Amino acid sequence: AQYEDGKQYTTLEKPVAGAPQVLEFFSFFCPHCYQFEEVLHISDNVKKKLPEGVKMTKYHVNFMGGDLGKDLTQAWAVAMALGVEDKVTVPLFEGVQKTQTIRSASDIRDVFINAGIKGEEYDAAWNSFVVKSLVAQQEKAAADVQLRGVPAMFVNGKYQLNPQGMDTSNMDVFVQQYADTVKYLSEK
Repeated sequence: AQYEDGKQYTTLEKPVAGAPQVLEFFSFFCPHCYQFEEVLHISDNVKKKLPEGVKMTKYHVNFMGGDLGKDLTQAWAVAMALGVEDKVTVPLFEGVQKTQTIRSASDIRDVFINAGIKGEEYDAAWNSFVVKSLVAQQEKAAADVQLRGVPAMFVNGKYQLNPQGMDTSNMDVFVQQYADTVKYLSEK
């Protein structure tokens, strides 16, 4: 076939029921994740090729960057709760990987403040049990799929994207192959 298990995707021997339709995992410490966001715009290009009525989910993971990694998972929960993902994603990536000005929870907080979220609002969310359960959700979704590497994308809790098996000579061609694979898998 043109799309083959073990080529553009792998199949979970242990499928996950009730999973989000398109589920992406990343870390702000993850160098390919940086590229996926700023250079390739993977999520947005996948979105453009999916029907509508398909929900897309993106979760942060703990297994990179130790204590700061977990702070970032909680901050990402704050971003989801407040709906400000599109305002903090780029400065969090750049603060961790480019300027390396993110070294503490307070530095993460600074990114949100500079993006216009108010102190009161950030701190209230940070300490809320809505954000606690949102952290729990990120952890459980990753746990369900044996996750030891990012970036990762899972379609309907049964297929995992395999970008290693796509041409990388041309960044644009890579992105479309990836997005077209997600679409194929979603129609499966």
